[PDB]
Amino acid sequence: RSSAFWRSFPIFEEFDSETLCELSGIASYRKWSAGTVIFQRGDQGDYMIVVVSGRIKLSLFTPQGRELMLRQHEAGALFGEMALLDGQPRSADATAVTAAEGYVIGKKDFLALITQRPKTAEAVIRFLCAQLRDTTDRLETIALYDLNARVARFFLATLRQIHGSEMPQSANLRLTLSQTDIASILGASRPKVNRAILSLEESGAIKRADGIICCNVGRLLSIADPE
Amino acid sequence: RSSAFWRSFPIFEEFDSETLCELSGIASYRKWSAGTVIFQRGDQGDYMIVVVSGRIKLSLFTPQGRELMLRQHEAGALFGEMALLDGQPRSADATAVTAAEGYVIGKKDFLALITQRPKTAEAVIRFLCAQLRDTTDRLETIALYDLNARVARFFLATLRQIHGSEMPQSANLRLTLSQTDIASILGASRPKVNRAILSLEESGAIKRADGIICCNVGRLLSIADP
DNA sequence: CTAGGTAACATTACTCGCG
DNA sequence: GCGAGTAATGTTAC
DNA sequence: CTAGGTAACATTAC
DNA sequence: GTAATGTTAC
Ligand SMILES: Nc1nc2c(ncn2[C@@H]2O[C@@H]3COP(=O)(O)O[C@H]3[C@H]2O)c(=O)[nH]1
Ligand SMILES: Nc1nc2c(ncn2[C@@H]2O[C@@H]3COP(=O)(O)O[C@H]3[C@H]2O)c(=O)[nH]1
Repeated sequence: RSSAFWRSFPIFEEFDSETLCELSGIASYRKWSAGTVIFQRGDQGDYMIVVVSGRIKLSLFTPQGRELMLRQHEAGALFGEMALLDGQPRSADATAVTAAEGYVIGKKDFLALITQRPKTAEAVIRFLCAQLRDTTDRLETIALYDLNARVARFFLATLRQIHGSEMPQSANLRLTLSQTDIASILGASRPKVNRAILSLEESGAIKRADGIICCNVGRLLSIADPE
Repeated sequence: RSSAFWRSFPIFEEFDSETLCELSGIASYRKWSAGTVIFQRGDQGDYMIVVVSGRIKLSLFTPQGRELMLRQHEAGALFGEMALLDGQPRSADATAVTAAEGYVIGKKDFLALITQRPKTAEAVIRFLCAQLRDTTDRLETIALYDLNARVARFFLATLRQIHGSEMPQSANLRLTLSQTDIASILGASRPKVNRAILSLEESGAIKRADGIICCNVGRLLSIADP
């Protein structure tokens, strides 16, 4: 593992070959059995993680028992850099829900590498901005929209992840998220998220078959807004 | 204006004197009458804004009519850098609700300056992280808490907007936010935000006088949990 | 006063191992 | 070439 | 079933 | 005469 394989991961995408070949022989392997906490929120964060295999959910848990799924990263994903760069503790909880393998990079090595190549800093920044945006958008979703609009916006964002700058009239998508997963991402209840999804398929928005959802972009924009 | 005066603003706080004096003769003045839109969300963002005076609210509007107050920046605040660094459009709407004056810095000048001094990049990054955190925390507040807990957490965070450090048992703070302001920050309704605040003062949490609120950190942590 | 949350229950689909 | 734990998906009455 | 939301009105504040 | 809280009902 050393060359154009690292470009797949965020931030590394904008790397030059000089900074990207070498600087990846400072990543140690690490794997986690299904359902294991990689770390907690309070943990000191002196390292960063790339994901090669498995599904790792990053989430926030309140003492009462309620959970908020931040994200469900998978292959080609990168997390664990905020607590790194920024000298504070971890801001979320990382838990592997299946057998997950990935590479690990230390704090000093990474910060010394940012000091080594200035433009890599840019990369980081551009990535951070992006993250912020995705988060803030989600904020809006949960602040100013009902459940149906919430799931509609979720599906639109998930399709815009795959096709990020075109976008058809009908598009299928292979989900890999349970309805409890959705309800926890959007801060709602599983039964009522199920209701909302069935309501959307019965309003002519999305047709849902074994593992697949054909989304009708038209009615989904009509549902994610009013008229 | 070319002094330790720039330190006050975020990001500039971690600046060295060499990068911070000079720097700042590439900032043009601009002022906005009360209630004027500085820009919108869709606008191309090729510049950044520092705030010297007035109160500028950054917020998100949905087409239906519902609003979410992001932030209520004021003197010594800095915004307008995300659309800059990151080549996308603006991510929020900036509107001055009073006569506001502040300095403006162009896109190319700022990015060329980050290319000039590498550590300034680090400054930006740490600032960004911070922002992210503040946002995400707010996310949690509105996802997993009722109204009373929401306002309790808001008051706790705001009293860290001052003593970031320490934190007593009873502390006063001079708000400068209406109850509609609060309800719009936390995505709620003004009447019910009023109810929640009165409920907190009647539960022994906060005593509220003309412009001031004495907060009882103890009962406020008890209210922001359970 | 409507949109939701929480506690129960009834199907329906996977998923192992043993084999 | 089976059953035993789950786990996901809907539904209901508060 | 219940916070939180809508409209409409009431008691204070150069 | 204002902007602002508090209230009520539903
Ligand atoms: N607040 C927040 N943290 C995230 C998000 N996605 C992943 N994380 C991770 O939560 C992790 C907490 O500590 P880190 O600084 O090491 O790295 C962080 C982030 O990379 C997100 O969308 N919001
Ligand atoms: N998404 C988001 N934007 C913010 C926030 N605070 C201020 N803004 C500003 O909204 C503005 C939109 O475009 P910019 O990139 O020019 O700069 C941005 C941010 O600085 C915040 O907390 N979240």
